[PDB]
Amino acid sequence: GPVWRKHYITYRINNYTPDMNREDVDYAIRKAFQVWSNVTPLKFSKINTGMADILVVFARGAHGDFHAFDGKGGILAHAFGPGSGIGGDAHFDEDEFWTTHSGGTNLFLTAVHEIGHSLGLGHSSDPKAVMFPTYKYVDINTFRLSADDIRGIQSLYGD
Amino acid sequence: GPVWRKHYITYRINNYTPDMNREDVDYAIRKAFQVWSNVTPLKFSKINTGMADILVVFARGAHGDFHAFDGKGGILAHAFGPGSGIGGDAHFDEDEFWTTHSGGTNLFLTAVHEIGHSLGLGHSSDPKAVMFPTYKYVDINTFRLSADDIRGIQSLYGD
Amino acid sequence: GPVWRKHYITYRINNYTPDMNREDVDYAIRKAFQVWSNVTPLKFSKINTGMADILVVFARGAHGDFHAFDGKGGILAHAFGPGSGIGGDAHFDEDEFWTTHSGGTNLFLTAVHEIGHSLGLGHSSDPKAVMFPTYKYVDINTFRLSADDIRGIQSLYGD
Amino acid sequence: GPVWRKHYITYRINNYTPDMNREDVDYAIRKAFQVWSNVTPLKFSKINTGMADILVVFARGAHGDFHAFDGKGGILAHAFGPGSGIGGDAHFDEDEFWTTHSGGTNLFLTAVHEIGHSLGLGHSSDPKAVMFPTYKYVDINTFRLSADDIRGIQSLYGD
Amino acid sequence: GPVWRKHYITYRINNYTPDMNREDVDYAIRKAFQVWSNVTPLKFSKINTGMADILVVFARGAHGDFHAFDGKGGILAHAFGPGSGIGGDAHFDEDEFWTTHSGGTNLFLTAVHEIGHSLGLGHSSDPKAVMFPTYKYVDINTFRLSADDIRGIQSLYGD
Amino acid sequence: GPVWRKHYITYRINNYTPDMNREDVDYAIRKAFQVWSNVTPLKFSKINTGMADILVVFARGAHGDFHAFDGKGGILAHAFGPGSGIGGDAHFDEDEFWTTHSGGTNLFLTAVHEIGHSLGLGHSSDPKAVMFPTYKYVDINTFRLSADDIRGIQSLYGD
Ligand SMILES: CN1c2ccc([C@H]3CN(Cc4ccccc4)C(=O)CO3)cc2CS1(=O)=O
Ligand SMILES: CN1c2ccc([C@H]3CN(Cc4ccccc4)C(=O)CO3)cc2CS1(=O)=O
Ligand SMILES: CN1c2ccc([C@H]3CN(Cc4ccccc4)C(=O)CO3)cc2CS1(=O)=O
Ligand SMILES: CN1c2ccc([C@H]3CN(Cc4ccccc4)C(=O)CO3)cc2CS1(=O)=O
Ligand SMILES: CN1c2ccc([C@H]3CN(Cc4ccccc4)C(=O)CO3)cc2CS1(=O)=O
Ligand SMILES: CN1c2ccc([C@H]3CN(Cc4ccccc4)C(=O)CO3)cc2CS1(=O)=O
Ligand SMILES: [Ca+2]
Ligand SMILES: [Ca+2]
Ligand SMILES: [Ca+2]
Ligand SMILES: [Ca+2]
Ligand SMILES: [Ca+2]
Ligand SMILES: [Ca+2]
Ligand SMILES: [Ca+2]
Ligand SMILES: [Ca+2]
Ligand SMILES: [Ca+2]
Ligand SMILES: [Ca+2]
Ligand SMILES: [Ca+2]
Ligand SMILES: [Ca+2]
Ligand SMILES: [Ca+2]
Ligand SMILES: [Ca+2]
Ligand SMILES: [Ca+2]
Ligand SMILES: [Ca+2]
Ligand SMILES: [Ca+2]
Ligand SMILES: [Ca+2]
Ligand SMILES: [Ca+2]
Ligand SMILES: [Ca+2]
Ligand SMILES: [Zn+2]
Ligand SMILES: [Zn+2]
Ligand SMILES: [Zn+2]
Ligand SMILES: [Zn+2]
Ligand SMILES: [Zn+2]
Ligand SMILES: [Zn+2]
Ligand SMILES: [Zn+2]
Ligand SMILES: [Zn+2]
Ligand SMILES: [Zn+2]
Ligand SMILES: [Zn+2]
Ligand SMILES: [Zn+2]
Ligand SMILES: [Zn+2]
Repeated sequence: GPVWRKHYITYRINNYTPDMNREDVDYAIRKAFQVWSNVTPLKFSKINTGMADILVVFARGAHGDFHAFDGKGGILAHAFGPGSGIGGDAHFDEDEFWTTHSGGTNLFLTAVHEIGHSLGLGHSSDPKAVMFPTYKYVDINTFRLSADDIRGIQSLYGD
Repeated sequence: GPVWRKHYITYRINNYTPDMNREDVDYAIRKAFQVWSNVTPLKFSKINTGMADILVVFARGAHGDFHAFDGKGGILAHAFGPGSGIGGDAHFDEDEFWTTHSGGTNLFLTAVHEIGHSLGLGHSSDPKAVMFPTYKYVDINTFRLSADDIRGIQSLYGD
Repeated sequence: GPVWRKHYITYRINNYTPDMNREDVDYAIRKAFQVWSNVTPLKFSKINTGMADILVVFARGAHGDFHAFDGKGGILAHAFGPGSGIGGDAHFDEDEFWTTHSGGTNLFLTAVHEIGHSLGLGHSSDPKAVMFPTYKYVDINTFRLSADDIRGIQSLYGD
Repeated sequence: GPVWRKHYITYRINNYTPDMNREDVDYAIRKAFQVWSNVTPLKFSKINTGMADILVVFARGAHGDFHAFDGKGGILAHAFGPGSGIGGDAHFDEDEFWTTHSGGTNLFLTAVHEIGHSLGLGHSSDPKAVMFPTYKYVDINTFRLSADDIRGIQSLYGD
Repeated sequence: GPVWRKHYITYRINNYTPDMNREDVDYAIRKAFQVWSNVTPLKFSKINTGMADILVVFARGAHGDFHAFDGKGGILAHAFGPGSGIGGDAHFDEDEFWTTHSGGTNLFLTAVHEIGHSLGLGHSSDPKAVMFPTYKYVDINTFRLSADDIRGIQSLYGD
Repeated sequence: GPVWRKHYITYRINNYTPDMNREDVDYAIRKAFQVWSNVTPLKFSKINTGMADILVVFARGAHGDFHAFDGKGGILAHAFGPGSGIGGDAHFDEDEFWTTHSGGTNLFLTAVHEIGHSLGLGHSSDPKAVMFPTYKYVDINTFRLSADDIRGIQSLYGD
């Protein structure tokens, strides 16, 4: 339902998980956004000062929004739909072991799903959709949005 | 507790339910606001561009705020008390069948209740209050706030 | 899913609401069960000693099962599906004002819905079904299960 | 609402917290039950084989009933009201540091409160009641039920 | 914490998912139990009449225990720890597409995890444990409990 | 995780509890903030007009954010971590009896804990920490942050 009313959207990485190197996090997040900007007129920019539209946060258990994570495994992250303040923010469960590979939980893949929410997409019932609520590792090189993801995101922002 | 610190309050209809015609939704919502402005110094205006104080959204199940609706029937909608960002926003469960009549769930009647929350009112224990938590259809022509609703809303904004 | 594996089912009224006379409660509950036994091979009997299959309880707020009621209005009651121990038990929110008429919340009508759950039925999306999650008063003399209710209950116990 | 329909009630200690010696746990629990049997016709017996009415369990986080504890501090324990199966069972959050003294969280004091629930008592609004929802250490030698606790428990079992 | 006090444990399949053939369900469930009996003195038997210790149920959304499933994906099932009545029961989200292969959600693999709970095991933080809260398909022929699973289950029942 | 990106932070008292005199509330809150500014470079100012970073609200039960309080005792208050809109806001359960002394629930002590959250601190497992989730009255004259509180708050804002 909720949707951003602009094409230029900014994000800021609030804090970094110690599981990966800082540049690994920056890259994974940037690639995740690119997946969506590739099929829409949306443009994403990372900022280090000022208020960003989408704040990326790594935290475990109770972290300030009354929706605590559950420890290692299970729920991997969550994000608010489009909006001011908390809207669009993406939170990643620090109790997970984030990685750039097939071990632990892949940050890039999870970020794609979460940003889908940040942009206004809900869960899909299509097994192939990145918005399907069940995580399944796939190499980044072969990862691709499903037609369902494309349709949904374009129904909101076009292109 | 929370209360708006101004008399001019704006609202924007984020998206429309397919259950009714667009103008039916605009009218029902406008009439709902008028019910409250009629007994206070508050003034409501609908805007189509810019940030509105109260955003009206139609959505089903999980819709971005971590408080998912429950399908047809039961919870019909929910709204945040006065505040910035999400504050004041009213969400209507799309799984309900919204109408301008006695069938399905009447949008106008439900909107009056929700806006009551948007303005800072909680649930009432008075069976006659629009803020009573149990829905009961009443023709719009004979609908009226109860003394309890009036007292509560005026204790906040006067007039 | 859950279903009783017998036709003779007993119920016991744990405690009585002070809103009505004891015999009014006994009658309303008995009539509610009869609505279901009328369209199935099920037989219900009220017992005053021993362990009943379905325990009827009146309570407010937190009452021992970790699913507290919400005060006057809103959720009126809840019940567990078929099973031993807590299974089948029906709890009625004492914060409601129970009646034998159109005022407050009608016990008989609510009990029919709850017993539907006690017998293994979930919510229906049919507006006419007693299992539809939205309460609407109807005189007992004209009340009747919808075809959807009948089909569902008979798919479980036949007749 | 729920209430036991007998005077002879048995309890069994499912497992022991490593925080205290086994006999310290047995004693604290026995003293907690005695607090209630002292003002009612109820009689409690500890059994080591067979099905007990009240099962005492020490566990952390998610422990099998879908109502997970919250780690050290905060919620200290919880218990189901009178009934078969899970009814009456008392669960103590293992993440707390249980003791026989003023340090950590006193098992005896907490057990008195929990057993109050096991017997059918809800929370009290009386600051002096053991059933008041806020924990406050008091030496066992000077601990005593409040008039509110007495009235409530006797309204259920007399004496 | 909770644990069964016997070696002979029975289970009964309450209802069957239409996703698979009846015999496919019976087999998958039987194999899941065998995984646990292989490393303990426990013995499992399927019964078709009478009260089973562990009831297997397939259901979607709200199904009678006040802990509704969430639709396709996400939470796949849940189960109560050892105990009478509801204790030990395993519920499988019918909104998932259950299979005997790598498509949809594998019943056998999920059942192994759930039965782990039914037997008294909680979630593990070991990525290799079947009790780790994140689902990952693995061919049944190569599936195996992790040392962590073995230790945990044997700490409860030995062998 | 979330953290304020400035040293000058403002707060505004939305409404006052009738339990204490207005000046008692202002003082208790001011002292609570001072506890934190004493060990960091942070500076807090109370404003009466305009948008404050941290809004202090007194409310009971359901109060507009979908996380209702629980009546007298138990949960005493809650607050959102650093952020715009609702971020940082502190809500105090009006069902508690707030005081400047050892009776009821001490506002100052509770406010120190809540502001800890407002500033970005989560719960501590150190029994001596003000951020430990279990309330324990201590005279204001002898109250002091624990080393754990200091370390945590300084890891975020330094000094
Ligand atoms: C790359 N893809 C991802 C990545 C992440 C997620 C979700 C999974 N998840 C688990 C979950 C979701 C919903 C309910 C319970 C558990 C998360 O928390 C957040 O990320 C789902 C999917 C589908 S996929 O195409 O395989
Ligand atoms: C016109 N009036 C309305 C309209 C809407 C509502 C509420 C009912 N509701 C159901 C509910 C509320 C609380 C808890 C459970 C279910 C909603 O969700 C939102 O609207 C209540 C009432 C009382 S009334 O005077 O008859
Ligand atoms: C006679 N009929 C009843 C009686 C009772 C109920 C439900 C309503 N309800 C409110 C509710 C349900 C679900 C979610 C929020 C609120 C209850 O709690 C229990 O009873 C629903 C219906 C449909 S009806 O044909 O009009
Ligand atoms: C000896 N007494 C106890 C012991 C235990 C408890 C409760 C407190 N508690 C915290 C709680 C309760 C409710 C909500 C949040 C937190 C528990 O979990 C279980 O025990 C309350 C009280 C009141 S007292 O007279 O001081
Ligand atoms: C074969 N294995 C299974 C099978 C099932 C499950 C869980 C997963 N799950 C998702 C979940 C769990 C907890 C929280 C959110 C989502 C379930 O619901 C039930 O089954 C976990 C695991 C770990 S594994 O070794 O790969
Ligand atoms: C002065 N100190 C306070 C003040 C307030 C609080 C918390 C307690 N609490 C109860 C609670 C917390 C978490 C879960 C259940 C119950 C609150 O709600 C808010 O304030 C904790 C503590 C630890 S202390 O050093 O003794
Ligand atoms: Ca997790
Ligand atoms: Ca944002
Ligand atoms: Ca981590
Ligand atoms: Ca929330
Ligand atoms: Ca609904
Ligand atoms: Ca708003
Ligand atoms: Ca609709
Ligand atoms: Ca529950
Ligand atoms: Ca109610
Ligand atoms: Ca029962
Ligand atoms: Ca009543
Ligand atoms: Ca705890
Ligand atoms: Ca029991
Ligand atoms: Ca412990
Ligand atoms: Ca699911
Ligand atoms: Ca069972
Ligand atoms: Ca299915
Ligand atoms: Ca409280
Ligand atoms: Ca704020
Ligand atoms: Ca008060
Ligand atoms: Zn979060
Ligand atoms: Zn998601
Ligand atoms: Zn919403
Ligand atoms: Zn409402
Ligand atoms: Zn109940
Ligand atoms: Zn229902
Ligand atoms: Zn428990
Ligand atoms: Zn309690
Ligand atoms: Zn279930
Ligand atoms: Zn699990
Ligand atoms: Zn709040
Ligand atoms: Zn806290």
